[PDB]
Amino acid sequence: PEPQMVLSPLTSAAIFLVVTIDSGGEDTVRDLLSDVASLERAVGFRAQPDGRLSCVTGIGSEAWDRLFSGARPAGLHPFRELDGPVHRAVATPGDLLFHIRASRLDLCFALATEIMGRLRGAVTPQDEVHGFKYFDERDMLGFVDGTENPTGAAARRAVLVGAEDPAFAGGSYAVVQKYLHDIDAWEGLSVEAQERVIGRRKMTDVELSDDVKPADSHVALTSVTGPDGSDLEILRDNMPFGSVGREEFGTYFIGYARTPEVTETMLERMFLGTASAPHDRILDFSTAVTGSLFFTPAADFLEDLS
Amino acid sequence: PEPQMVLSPLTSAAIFLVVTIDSGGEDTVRDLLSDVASLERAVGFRAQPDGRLSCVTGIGSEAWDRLFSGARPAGLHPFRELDGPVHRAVATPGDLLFHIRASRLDLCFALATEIMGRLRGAVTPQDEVHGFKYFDERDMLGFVDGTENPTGAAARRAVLVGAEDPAFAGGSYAVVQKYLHDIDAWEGLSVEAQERVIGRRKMTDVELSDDVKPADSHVALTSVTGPDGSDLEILRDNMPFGSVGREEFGTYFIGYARTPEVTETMLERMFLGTASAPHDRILDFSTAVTGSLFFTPAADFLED
Amino acid sequence: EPEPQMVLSPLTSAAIFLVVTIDSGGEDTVRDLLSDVASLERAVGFRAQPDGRLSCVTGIGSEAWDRLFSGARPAGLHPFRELDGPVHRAVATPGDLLFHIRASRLDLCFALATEIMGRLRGAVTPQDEVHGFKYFDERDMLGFVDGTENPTGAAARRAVLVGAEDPAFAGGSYAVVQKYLHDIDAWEGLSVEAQERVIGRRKMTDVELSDDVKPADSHVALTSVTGPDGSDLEILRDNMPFGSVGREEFGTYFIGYARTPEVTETMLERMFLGTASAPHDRILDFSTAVTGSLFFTPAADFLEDL
Amino acid sequence: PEPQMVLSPLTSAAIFLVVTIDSGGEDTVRDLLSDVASLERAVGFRAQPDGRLSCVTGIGSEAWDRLFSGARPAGLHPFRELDGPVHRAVATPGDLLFHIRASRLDLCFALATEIMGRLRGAVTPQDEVHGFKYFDERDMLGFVDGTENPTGAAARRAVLVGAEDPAFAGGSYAVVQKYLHDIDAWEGLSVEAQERVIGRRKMTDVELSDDVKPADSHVALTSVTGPDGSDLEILRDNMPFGSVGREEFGTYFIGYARTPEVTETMLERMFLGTASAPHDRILDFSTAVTGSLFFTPAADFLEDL
Amino acid sequence: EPEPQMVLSPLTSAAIFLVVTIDSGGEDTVRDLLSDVASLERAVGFRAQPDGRLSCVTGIGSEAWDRLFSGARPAGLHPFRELDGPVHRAVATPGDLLFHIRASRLDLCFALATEIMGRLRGAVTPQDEVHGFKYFDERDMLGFVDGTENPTGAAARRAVLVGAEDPAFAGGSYAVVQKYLHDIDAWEGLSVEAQERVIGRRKMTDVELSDDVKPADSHVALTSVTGPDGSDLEILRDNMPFGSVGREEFGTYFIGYARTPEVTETMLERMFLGTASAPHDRILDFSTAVTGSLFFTPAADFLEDL
Amino acid sequence: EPEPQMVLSPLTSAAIFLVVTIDSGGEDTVRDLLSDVASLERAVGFRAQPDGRLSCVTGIGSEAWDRLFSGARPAGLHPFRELDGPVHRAVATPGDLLFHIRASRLDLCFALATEIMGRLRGAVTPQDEVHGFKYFDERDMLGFVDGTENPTGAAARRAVLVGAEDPAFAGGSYAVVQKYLHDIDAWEGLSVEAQERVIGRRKMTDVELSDDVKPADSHVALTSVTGPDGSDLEILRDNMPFGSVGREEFGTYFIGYARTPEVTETMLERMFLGTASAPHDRILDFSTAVTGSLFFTPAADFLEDL
Ligand code: HEM
Ligand code: HEM
Ligand code: HEM
Ligand code: HEM
Ligand code: HEM
Repeated sequence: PEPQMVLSPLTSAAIFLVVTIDSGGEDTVRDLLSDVASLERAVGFRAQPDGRLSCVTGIGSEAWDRLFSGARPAGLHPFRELDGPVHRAVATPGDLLFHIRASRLDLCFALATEIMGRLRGAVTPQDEVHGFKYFDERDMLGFVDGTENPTGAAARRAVLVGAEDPAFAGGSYAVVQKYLHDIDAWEGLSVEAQERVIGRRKMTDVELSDDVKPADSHVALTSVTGPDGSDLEILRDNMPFGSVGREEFGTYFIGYARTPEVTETMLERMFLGTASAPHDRILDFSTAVTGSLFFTPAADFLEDLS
Repeated sequence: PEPQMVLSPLTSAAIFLVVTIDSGGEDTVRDLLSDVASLERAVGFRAQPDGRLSCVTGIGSEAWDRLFSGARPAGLHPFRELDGPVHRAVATPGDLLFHIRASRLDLCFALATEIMGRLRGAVTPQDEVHGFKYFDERDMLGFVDGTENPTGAAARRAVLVGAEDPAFAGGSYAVVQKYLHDIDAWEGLSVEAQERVIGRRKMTDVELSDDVKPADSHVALTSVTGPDGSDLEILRDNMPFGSVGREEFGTYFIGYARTPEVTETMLERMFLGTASAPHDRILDFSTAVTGSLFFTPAADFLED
Repeated sequence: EPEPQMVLSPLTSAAIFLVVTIDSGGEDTVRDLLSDVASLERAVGFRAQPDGRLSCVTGIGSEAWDRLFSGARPAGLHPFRELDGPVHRAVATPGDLLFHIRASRLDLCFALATEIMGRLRGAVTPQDEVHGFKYFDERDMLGFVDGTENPTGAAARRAVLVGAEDPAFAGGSYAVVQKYLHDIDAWEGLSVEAQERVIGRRKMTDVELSDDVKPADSHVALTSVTGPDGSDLEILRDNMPFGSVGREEFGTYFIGYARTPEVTETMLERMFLGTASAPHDRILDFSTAVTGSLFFTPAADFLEDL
Repeated sequence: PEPQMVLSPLTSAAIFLVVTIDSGGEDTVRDLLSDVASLERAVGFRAQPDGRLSCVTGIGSEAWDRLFSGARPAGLHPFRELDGPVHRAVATPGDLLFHIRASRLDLCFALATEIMGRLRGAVTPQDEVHGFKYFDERDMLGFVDGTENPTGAAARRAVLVGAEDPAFAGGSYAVVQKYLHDIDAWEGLSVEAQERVIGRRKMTDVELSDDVKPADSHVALTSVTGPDGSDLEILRDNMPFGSVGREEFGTYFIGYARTPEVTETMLERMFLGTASAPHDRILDFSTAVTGSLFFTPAADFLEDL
Repeated sequence: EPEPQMVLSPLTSAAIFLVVTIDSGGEDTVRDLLSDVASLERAVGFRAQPDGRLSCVTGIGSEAWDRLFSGARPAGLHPFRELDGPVHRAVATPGDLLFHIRASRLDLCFALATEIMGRLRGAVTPQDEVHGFKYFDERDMLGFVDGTENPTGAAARRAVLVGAEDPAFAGGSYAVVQKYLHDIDAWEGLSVEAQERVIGRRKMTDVELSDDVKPADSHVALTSVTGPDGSDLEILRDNMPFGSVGREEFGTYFIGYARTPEVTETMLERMFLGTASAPHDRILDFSTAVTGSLFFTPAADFLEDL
Repeated sequence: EPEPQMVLSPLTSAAIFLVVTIDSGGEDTVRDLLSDVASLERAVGFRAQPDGRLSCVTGIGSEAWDRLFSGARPAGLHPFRELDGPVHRAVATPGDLLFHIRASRLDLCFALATEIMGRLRGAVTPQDEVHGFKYFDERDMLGFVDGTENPTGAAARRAVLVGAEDPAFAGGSYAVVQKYLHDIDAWEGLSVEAQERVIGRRKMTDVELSDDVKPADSHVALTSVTGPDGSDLEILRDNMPFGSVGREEFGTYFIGYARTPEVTETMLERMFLGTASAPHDRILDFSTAVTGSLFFTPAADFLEDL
């Protein structure tokens, strides 16, 4: 039971493609889904081993009923919108997800071209984001991003679907959200004030202790224990993007999870707040402009089509 | 006389910023100009030595007259539109060029942000391009790009203004064009046909021999010799850019010379053709959508 | 759980293939070297980690196995079989032992080779010695990316490693080697599109030709075999270009591993003898086999207990 | 059960930190143990992938009883002095071990500063050693060091506690000894004589054939078989260190095994000898000045405090 | 065209600083080493190329010059001039010989250090041994980027190497070393804004503060000196973090190279004595000098020819 | 003003030496190649930048120079002088053109050598072809670090490049080639100390032996030469291991550049003929020269105007 490259080595370029399937285009999409792995190799092999090109393919809830006629994954539903008192997490269209990652952008682009070449006439692009990491694993806010991601075996258990849905083991659920930042408001804050928003030191990336960590900080609200006192983790690979001329500076959120319920819980706590926290302070500097949910099947599920 | 980093080592990433100066923004621009060099140091230093972060700052003909007074660079003028029978080389506004290049896209972005943060309210963005190179130094047409660029002392003599304009020694002229490719039409040709368009082999990057190479191939037309039989040369740093969603696949042309004469002859010879050739066949798969000319002064000129 | 030899090696840029016959009397010398080869590998390799990626796969032939070991024989161990095709011939040349030596540098290969041969002076006669170099973009002598469609991960393990079919020799594998000599003059007279029709993949971009344009007699068409069930049968290749410019000798060293030699043997049959659909493999019109040998490569454990 | 980073990729720098816990500093220490992995991530994450930063936390027999009640690991005991006819392996105080590794020494120091930062006023430092490895993987004596360390699965089985002590599976036993070399004496030997001392060729690092190898060579005396007939292996990460001014040229021995018996048996043969060998010839040029034993638990054990 | 020592090193990440005093009788031994020092560098360095970047700069003190060499003395060679500031002292401490060893890794420094000190045993007494390490993003012990404003290329050469104005010692340089111990506790007590105003640069972005926003008792302000004509007097520095986490030692090792010592000295006067506008350099409230020494580092030609 | 060939190449770990004689009537083809040798260098090399470090040094023999160009001859150009010593012999062998191809990868060397020879077939005859690799620690086949005392920077330019003494040929160099075969068996019967006394340096640490212990017939002793003015005379070497374990060939490929071949020949004489205090060079008791040629390597622009 072989998963896709969900658990990728640290990459520094990425392309996010989000497309909707035009009416009639179902067959063309199916043809591509079976070749996506072959196209990964076709492009990636001659740059190996330093390219680390990998494409993760996601399918939406509505798209699934169009493409496959059999069983559905148990967790697959449309992205749930969140009307918070102050902050709103929108749901935007998107039937397919192409999460492409590499050491260099051209490998991402090359593969992105191939995929879209096939899909021409069959799909409509909704979003396309060229991401780049800030050489010290920092995001647009200037804080280190991905410190707390699970690794090794914790990663496998947190992300890959298992025996709880045996027909779809090796799969994962992906949530994507495009955030825009108000760098103006943000850089108008003191470095200590920023630390209260995130819940970690800016330079040293040391976590604030519980004596000091405010309850409405990002790390406070995304820290979640389950019904059995153990931590619920997601796998994130946030990527900066933007455009100096247009004044756009963004974080592209993408979180993988064994079940959508984990990442949905965190999302609620951020947007709807909790007992002590009205919302995640990060949201006063971050507007989500997109929001979608995808199932990323096992690699052989895609292979065993055409 | 210290030049800007016009002779950069090979970089895999780049940003091209073109801006106009808003009316009454001249003073803000002058302050920035005497700082570029030190922002370059600030941003790029802690990513050394692998960073290779360099910005090159250009000034358009009109912007020069608003910014400075007195003697002007001999060959500084706005880009000369070319109206050929088939193809056109368009001129588009642009007062300042920022040619930012690093081994990493994020160093470019960090430096662009600083520069732009200090020009805010004083300039209008005209063009912004985020450029990457293919792993094998190929462009969007799949051919190796930059092989016949000059190196070392040959480049220095070809790009740097010297004694023919002593007041502006250490400077250079940069011509920029944004080109979009009709990839669909390109891939319609066979390899051999495509080779007769460029004038070099695709795979091996070997120049076609003279008794094969069309008079209308790109390499045939952009090879110009002067009256003493010397090769007239420029320094190119073509970067591919694109958006897969919008089917936009382009090459961002930038050429550096000691005088626009050189670049401009090549341009004429490409768009308007010669006695043998109607036009450069590469233009049959490439539309120029921007065109601008800048003077890239000596570094010590900016630090005043 | 038996530890196999480094059959599944990371990509390496350099290789030395060394093929010897055991001189009469030399048995016990060989028997001593076989048990020390794992050690020698580490000796030469360790001080150059992790860039070195030095490994040595040691293979034993059918007739030499009877000279060396009392006991059971690997199920599929036999002398390489000549194939007398209408047009093309696959010759069988003598070989008792294989040393497939792979590193990122020719020198690490040469130092291990020097050490192995140093221990075997006067026990063996050299049949073949090839210093191979991969091109920077993973391309072969014909200018095509070579290795694209190799199995990776669990696919590679299940494809190459012997298991329950022969429990005694679990973790073993089978190597078929062939030295090919190319007619580069003829090859370069073909157009790229013609060369594409010979291989079955696009030259520049290394995309498989689509099932509907792929000629029946292309390399890729004839080397794709399906199993009883319809599981595409797989081998693990590590072709290496080798050459002498002054002798005008442009070559590809073929080595392929499988769990059973019959998979490889099927493919050779189809290449050399042809099918109803294909006269023979078009790659043979530009390639001549000048050697052919077959070896079983036992698990590391097997070599250590001698 | 997720274990500690005992099986590290090769690193070129390391810091070894040995402390004892003062009276009443138990709680300060317990708070650290539960944060230590998150400190490792905090300092190490942004240096990835080059960084290869990691820290292994060991606890001694003494400190275990102060810090935890309940079950003790099966093999955890104080380091035992060996008083050979000639050579002495000393025992020296040490309750906590920090084995900190990276490609760069700054990362090590960064992490160590964090750890001790939290421990200020609770622990007394017994030893601090900044290690570096030579570029061709040679040690202070000039020989490639670490050639025959097990890798992959062999390493897993030799190093990690399993079914035999199931409440501590994923834990490990680390033995530590600070050696100071007599370089003058050593450099007086010819290459050939030095090889006779070690057991392997100096330049090529090829092992000497059993036909030739002395029985009091280092390789001879540290080669151990079991009743199973299987080789008994440990994992080492010996590190050069010193100061040219004080003429201190050393090797810092750290060895990991799934049980202390293996390490102790190797020590026994080196210091007390066999029938064939009076002692390990390496000791004629090497003096142990520290000696401590630690149990390095599974990570999730430290996390669950 | 005399060849200078490797005063202008590529960026190096490790360093050993050696300061020794020459014992009674040690002249002959020292003179021997000085004549062999450049070839010892090559003996240790060459087999580590090109990653090694191992180099050693050798310096001779004022009192030492006269014990070693009859004849001309470098123009600005004199003992370190102590500065007894109203508040802060810049101490002088003994030193006849300096060995500034830099490489990409520490082991390479140590090996050279062992070789040098080996030849010198009995002839010298060590005063100071510092093993230095730069942080991965060129930060010092105070968490600020350190090196940004160093000159490079033709600027550095003009700034550092002796020329026409002292023709016999053209290609030499003047090195000043001081060991600084930090009160990290005081420092880490300040806000990032506070710290930024002590240095005069932004902490994360390393952007210089604007001239009228930058305090006059700031470090950048006080060490910015214009000479006769309103051009910047430059020096070349390679400060190395060092320390010990047990003894709570956290230090900068300052070393500065100049064409003439007057430059470094003017900068020191301004730091310790102050100006009209400023009492003393604010960095000095977090930093205590514990050593102070001046050396002339001659051209390699000079050392070679004795 | 005059631009040389890449004589002063950085460190490369792979090389190909190609020696060819020019057939009767082949002169025209040869001249055409010479004018394009730079194009082909950029054609093979550019796509592999920056890592490839591909370079080609073309040299021409004395007898070949006469056939190829009328006009003045490099002052120092002449056929290699046979040295018929009492024990050892430095044989002269035919060679009209030398292609010294260096890169960080052998495959890049092969690709350029293919291009050069492709244009040359039917006009030249191969005399020698050697594929060189350097050990990871810069060691030669004798196990000694090789190249330690080679000059660098300015010093290397003074020693290598023809200057104003031959103004027409300013920027050229003289290259001497000798292919040596070693008696490894004999060499390995010596203790390290005995070997050390042959070379004149310590094996492991590569420290030059002190003048007290270093024999007068050691390799370093005999290849150290002072000119009539007391300055060391230097050559630039790039010795490359080569060989074949099958045929017991263990070699050193010797190439030495000098601004005048007189420097090199001085060294060859001392090696082969000896001095008062030395019968011959002890290295020769373990090394046999099988080839011997001398070529002039012109300025790059000399070849461009053909
Ligand atoms: C559509 C955008 C363009 C593309 C994709 C392109 C691509 C190429 C390629 C593949 C080559 C051959 C390899 C090499 O770089 O040496 C080349 C050569 C060259 N191009 Fe272009 N080019 C473009 C536009 C231009 C323009 C506008 C100019 C001048 C105004 C120019 C000047 C040159 C020159 C001077 C050469 C080298 C001539 C020689 O081989 O001696 N290019 N270009
Ligand atoms: C003359 C020497 C040979 C050359 C130059 C050569 C070259 C290639 C190339 C370029 C490919 C396509 C890229 C790839 O998938 O790796 C390929 C695929 C392959 N070759 Fe060969 N090959 C040679 C001999 C052989 C032989 C003798 C066999 C079998 C006995 C073989 C079996 C295969 C297989 C199984 C594939 C993959 C087929 C697939 O796409 O599923 N090759 N080879
Ligand atoms: C004085 C400090 C020490 C030094 C410098 C040292 C050095 C070496 C060297 C050079 C080797 C050969 C290369 C290798 O396989 O790693 C080696 C092997 C080994 N050493 Fe040591 N060693 C030291 C202390 C110890 C101690 C105290 C032990 C036992 C507790 C030990 C156990 C081993 C083992 C087990 C091997 C591998 C044996 C085998 O070949 O299977 N070492 N050591
Ligand atoms: C306590 C030890 C010291 C530390 C930690 C330190 C740190 C720094 C830092 C962070 C900078 C700004 C970034 C840079 O340009 O490198 C700097 C700049 C500088 N420091 Fe220091 N420094 C120290 C001592 C000294 C001393 C003793 C001198 C002079 C004798 C000196 C001269 C300079 C100069 C000249 C600059 C650059 C001036 C400019 O901005 O144009 N430093 N130092
Ligand atoms: C049999 C082939 C040869 C081998 C294996 C060899 C090896 C070496 C070695 C190991 C060194 C010392 C390390 C170094 O400085 O590079 C050396 C130095 C040198 N060799 Fe050779 N060599 C050979 C042939 C030659 C020949 C034929 C010449 C002269 C024609 C020569 C000239 C030199 C010179 C000038 C030095 C440096 C001497 C100095 O320290 O100033 N070598 N060689």
